[PDB]
Amino acid sequence: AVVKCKPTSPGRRHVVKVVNPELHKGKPFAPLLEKNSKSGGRNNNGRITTRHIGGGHKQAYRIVDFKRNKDGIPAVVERLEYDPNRSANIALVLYKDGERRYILAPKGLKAGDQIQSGVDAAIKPGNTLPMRNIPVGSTVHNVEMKPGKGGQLARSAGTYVQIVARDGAYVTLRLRSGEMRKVEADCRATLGEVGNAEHMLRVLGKAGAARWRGVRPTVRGTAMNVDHPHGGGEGRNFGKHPVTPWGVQTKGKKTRSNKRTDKFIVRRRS
RNA sequence: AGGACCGAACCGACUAAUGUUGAAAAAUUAGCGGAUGACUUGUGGCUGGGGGUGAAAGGCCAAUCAAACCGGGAGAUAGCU
RNA sequence: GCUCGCCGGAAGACCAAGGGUUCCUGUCCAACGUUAAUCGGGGCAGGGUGAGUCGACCCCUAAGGCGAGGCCGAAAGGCGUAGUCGAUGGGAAACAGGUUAAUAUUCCUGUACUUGGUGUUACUGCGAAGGGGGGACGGAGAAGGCUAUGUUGGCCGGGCGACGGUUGUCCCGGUUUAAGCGUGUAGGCUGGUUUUCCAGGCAAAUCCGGAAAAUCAAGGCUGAGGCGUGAUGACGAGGCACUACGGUGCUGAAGCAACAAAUGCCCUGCUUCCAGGAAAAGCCUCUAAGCAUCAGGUAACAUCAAAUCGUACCCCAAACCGACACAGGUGGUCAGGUAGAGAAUACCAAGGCGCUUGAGAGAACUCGGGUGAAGGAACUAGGCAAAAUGGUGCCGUAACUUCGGGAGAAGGCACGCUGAUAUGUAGGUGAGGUCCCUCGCGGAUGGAGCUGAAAUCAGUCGAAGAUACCAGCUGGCUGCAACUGUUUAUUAAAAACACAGCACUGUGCAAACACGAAAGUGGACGUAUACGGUGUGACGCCUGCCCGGUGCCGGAAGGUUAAUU
RNA sequence: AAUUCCUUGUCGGGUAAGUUCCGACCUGCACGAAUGGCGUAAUGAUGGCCAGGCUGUCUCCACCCGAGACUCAGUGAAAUU
RNA sequence: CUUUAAUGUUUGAUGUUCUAACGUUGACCCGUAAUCCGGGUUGCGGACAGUGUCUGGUGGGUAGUUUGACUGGGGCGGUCU
Repeated sequence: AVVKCKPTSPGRRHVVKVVNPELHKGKPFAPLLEKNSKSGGRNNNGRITTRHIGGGHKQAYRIVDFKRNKDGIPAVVERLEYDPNRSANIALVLYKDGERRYILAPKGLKAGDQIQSGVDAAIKPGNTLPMRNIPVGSTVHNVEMKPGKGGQLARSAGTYVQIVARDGAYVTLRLRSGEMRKVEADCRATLGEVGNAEHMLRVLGKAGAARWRGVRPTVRGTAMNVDHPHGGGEGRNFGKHPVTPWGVQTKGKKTRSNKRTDKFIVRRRS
């Protein structure tokens, strides 16, 4: 649920939290944990490639199963867990054979609900089936772009795509971006929407809340001297076209220079 | 509970006086600010010069920065002293 | 040597880093020491650093580095796999006492302990570069139970006072004792046991995980401290003999209890929160390939081994970094007494210093301070500076407000000492004894003794009772920015920079973008409720007109238009 | 007005006297709505202004305690020329 | 030799389809106790993509340079035969 704190201090007036008691108040499954060392926006050379990344709270990586290739085996949801590596929560599931795994938490899933993957699975939220069997006009998430590699689309808090058409070995989809894409009609997708919808209603409330996530402060560029096109000037001049560093527009200019796929796109967006 | 309050350590450096061939190539004294946090700190590590890093001042990069230092081209050129 | 003064959360003590003989002894005073110098971190010579348990080395690994082949690249070379290095992390074991001019948890004494090798005996399913477990981990907060430690009493020993009094409810001192072993408590977690079954744990598995039944609820694990042992010992205030007053042998009394009590231990705990909290090995198990009157495994005993390097000394400083014996800078550990909320502050203990030029005089003027008649900001760019306020408790507290605040608003009263209430109360602590008992480090009862506020009443001294150090000036109008924060190390801390929040825009993932001749890496082990860029900058009421120009996003009828032909 | 040249704009408030400050007027030299506009509690070593209190800031300095200055002994610089 | 059709070949454009180059930062296998790499199998793409040479456009993102003289100081202005 959404809760607004009280203004007992400057830094707590506009802060808003997303309270969810269903989350497990304990440690996660260690066998499914992995080190995740922070980078700082730097690469193998040691140079900052992506700015505004630094510090933050330590984090462990939860091995999530985006493929769902354990077909023909029911699995029950044990508990919902908080995942820092992503916006959405995860669910610890237990298969009949004794195997445990992490998955994305659908909209209205709970602990004790049963799910299954494959072609003969039931059409219910949480189940995973190839889109060749998913009815048209339905809603799915964690979509695969190439069969066998794992879900890549609709993985965020409250995201979902909609199957709108199916002609042959391909199926057309409208993504949360509004793009009308089509993929092969053999990619696995999971029914339902990822449930953390109220995640967007959050309000950090203070600067330190952005630093906990690893986001470093962002300096504009208008007051930036030899270091940026907008540069400087006596006062607040800014008498040039908006432009990135390295000299690119950033206020309308499109930068998609792929030309390789150019077949799966139909209604790019807007 | 709190980028909450007062206030030592700790990190800072707003004012004043001294000092200005100083005790000190930026400090001392009396006060001052923050002090559970975007805190502070130890050890080690990465980022290299038209490049790095930069809560951005053209700031910092070994008392040196509107392009570091050493060496070399090099006895640069100097219609000027 | 007798006094004086200073530090005493250090100006004391123990270390790392760093330095590298500055340590000790003797000797010398040319130079060095901001003076002299018999002295010295100076010169010369000699002497000094003793480890199975401390540390390094070693085993393991993080960031990261190198990187067989390999991918890439004009050469140089770059990235990176397998792997190998890499602590600031993890991983076996020693305490006390004594001793040297200089070393010791290293030597001596006493008591112990760990990991291994070999051998003997006995019982035996052993085996990994694999699987599983464990190792293994955050912040804040809350108490409770303990100890270090301290205070008092008691006991022991000594003492009866340079000046009035001081054989007593007087004074001084001491009252210490370890790891280990044995008990396994306060308290913490956990439901256990047996059999069957299984798409899982890369193959297997008795192990892990999972499923299904039965049978019991007490089973285990962890765990400070305490007690006992260690210890008929040691140390011991002090004496007896030598005593070159430099010390050595021997002897050596009491060696108890209560109260208070940590930031330390129980605690890697418990509760709670979101920002969701390393890895690997050692260790405990599981089997596979394979080996079985073998080999190996387990227990006991005996025996052997545990090498190598470091250890001196300074280490908030005269020995490190600062050109100096430089008001500087430098990380960790120990943390006494009185008052106190306190590691503040004042005065002291232990302990260590008086800061390497002195003497004398007592002008101007400067520096650092104290006081001040009457006035009280008239000073001045400006109340700069200085003065002033300053505490606990009670009462009381405005506009405005985002209802949290404003607010310690402002403002007013009371504070000492003695006695009594109460020969020291409320409270805390908790003995003996008694009762019970699964007979224990138990529970109940018991209230001794110890400790001990705050308040009231009366009385009393002083000019002054928050008497010292310590310790908010306050209020009113208003500009800028919301706020906490950040910045020109070394003249600018701000109205600038960040900021949460808003918006535009790009990006469908081999994403955009960025670093890179490239490979590739980051973005991200993320996937549009995401990422990047730009501008604005909490919140509230809002954000109007203009697309001619520039730019961006689209489109087409035609025109013009490169190489090429 | 952090924007106003003319300018110490004009009126009023506060003061014995106010180029500053506060509040209104609009004639906006040359505000203006995310290079955001108008307000805004709270905060500020922020800017400006007025009070109470307090004082050697001053009227107007005087005295005193200490370190230098001065003298004696010892050691023994510098800029400049 | 003036003329035009169904053909054959010729080459030109467009479109569809295919697979064999090429791609695969898809899946499985081996080297191999290796998310690299390579090989093999398969699938999806597929003569597109991407690369090389040439070429037009864009291009302060980054460089190399220029930006006159006289002048009752210089600049503005004016002037230069």
